[PDB]
Amino acid sequence: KQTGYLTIGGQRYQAEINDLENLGEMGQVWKMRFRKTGHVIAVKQMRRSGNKEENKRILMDLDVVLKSHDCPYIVQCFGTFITNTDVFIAMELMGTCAEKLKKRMQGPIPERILGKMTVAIVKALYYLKEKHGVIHRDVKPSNILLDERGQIKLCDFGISGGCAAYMAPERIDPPDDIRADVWSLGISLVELATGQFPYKNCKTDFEVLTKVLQEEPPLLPGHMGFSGDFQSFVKDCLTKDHRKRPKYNKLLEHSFIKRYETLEVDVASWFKDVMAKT
Ligand SMILES: *Cc1ccc(-c2[nH]nc3ccccc23)cc1O
Repeated sequence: KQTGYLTIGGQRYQAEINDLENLGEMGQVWKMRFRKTGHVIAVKQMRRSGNKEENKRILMDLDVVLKSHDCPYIVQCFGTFITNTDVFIAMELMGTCAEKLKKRMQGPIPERILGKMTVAIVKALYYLKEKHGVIHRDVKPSNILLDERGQIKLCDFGISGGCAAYMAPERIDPPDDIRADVWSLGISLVELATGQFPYKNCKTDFEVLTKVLQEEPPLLPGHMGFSGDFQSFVKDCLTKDHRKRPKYNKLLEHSFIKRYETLEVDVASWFKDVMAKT
């Protein structure tokens, strides 16, 4: 409920827009450096004359983000700057998203990294539903952020209350709710674990939808050395009948989640080695 201030790492700094140097573009997102400390941050510029639809989704994503300060698996907001013509939203800068990480990798992402990712994203979605009654509705690799510090976080929620390729069967053919995001996460995990989107050779959005309904769930291959727990977690996420798909409280008890809650995985070192191979 305050503006003109940046809170980074518990410390509050009085700030204006002029205290920030524009380091280039990444709705408009800028990479920017806070001159008072050297902190490099991401800054969204919501123009007052901008699109009402985009500005609505920006204000909606910010509203959820401001509520999520006590969740370590959601990208955080440092503060805002309100001028006569713009609103600048200061977000913590992450390294990349899982989609760009897949293309730069040009291959499968290891299971040990996807386990830490599954833990963070499931706890992020569980926090959203339980603490704020929020359903994400658009879980996909481009909304999973990772940084050099090893952190994995879910990012801005324009549609928090959808991409066709990750729609659950019950969103395509509604019987007439969080479990639909469980399906999207299962599809993202298969895509990131194989390096290939599961429903291949689709030229239209509708063709993707027919494959989600007409074909069996695209589970993990049994010849990549995937652990039995990982294959079990994916198969549960990809249960086509949503009435039997597990909710978040049951997924959080899964042995796949329990292993990577306590297992030391150096996501930071693996992340910097991948990005070094540009
Ligand atoms: C490729 C890439 C790089 C950075 C980010 C990112 N870092 N912090 C963010 C806050 C809000 C939205 C996006 C952010 C994303 C991304 O895809």
